[PDB]
Amino acid sequence: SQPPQVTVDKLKRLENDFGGRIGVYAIDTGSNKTFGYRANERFPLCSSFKGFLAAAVLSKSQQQEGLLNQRIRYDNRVMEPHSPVTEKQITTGMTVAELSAATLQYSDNGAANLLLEKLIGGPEGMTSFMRSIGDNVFRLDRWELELNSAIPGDDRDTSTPKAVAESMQKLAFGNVLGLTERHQLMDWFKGNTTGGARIRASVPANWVVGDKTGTCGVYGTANDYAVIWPVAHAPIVLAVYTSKPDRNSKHSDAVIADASRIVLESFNIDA
Ligand code: NA
Ligand code: NA
Ligand code: NA
Ligand code: NA
Ligand code: NA
Ligand code: NA
Ligand code: NA
Ligand code: NA
Ligand code: NA
Ligand code: NA
Ligand code: NA
Repeated sequence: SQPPQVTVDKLKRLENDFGGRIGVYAIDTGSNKTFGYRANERFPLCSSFKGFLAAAVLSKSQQQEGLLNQRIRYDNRVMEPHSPVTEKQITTGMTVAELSAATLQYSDNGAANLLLEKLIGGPEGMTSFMRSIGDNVFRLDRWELELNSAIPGDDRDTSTPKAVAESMQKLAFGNVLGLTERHQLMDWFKGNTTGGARIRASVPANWVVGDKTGTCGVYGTANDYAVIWPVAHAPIVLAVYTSKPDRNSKHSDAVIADASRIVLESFNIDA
């Protein structure tokens, strides 16, 4: 049993080298072993909320039959940066399921804002959904892209590593979504395209990982949260969030990967 103090000191050295703050929370879903470091401190969500937005859409669909196959047109809409899928499909519109997949797997901003506008009731509505699953920490205050400002000590558009991990655990393995909807959500996480250098980089290529990244573009602020399915072990839920004090500092994918490696080494997994 690696003493938790050992794990904490490895993370302190890592965040000192990085020049900022690293916050982590992990849960072993078989043993209920947990580990946290800065787990109750707030960090900006950046795009990480989009995974929960997809979940909010699936939840909504459980009380509105047919919702996922409905199409949303936006032919004369002003489109946001980092909207690769919705920019491409503007001539056709997209179904609610397609928007949800895009916002999670490609971090698509147009898709996020469209779903917040037309289905989820804005940042307020997103926040209310999280409250409805027992998350009293998450808060979405602003839309894309202004939510990326990541100002030191601004609690808007933040959560904590613990609350992110706990909410991921609730959605992946709990009671919020029915079986079909829960499978859909986790398949979307599994097919995420933006996380190859973050938590996925800390585990063997043959383990299965579902994740969603966040990158604010300022204040060295970036993150990842995931479910990890090791070979012959219960799944692990992990959240890793970072920040740096200078606005022009870049984040580091390597640092997120290394934080993930340190934390996972602390679970008794065959790798
Ligand atoms: Na110490
Ligand atoms: Na529901
Ligand atoms: Na459904
Ligand atoms: Na799709
Ligand atoms: Na709020
Ligand atoms: Na405001
Ligand atoms: Na849970
Ligand atoms: Na085993
Ligand atoms: Na499982
Ligand atoms: Na910080
Ligand atoms: Na400073």
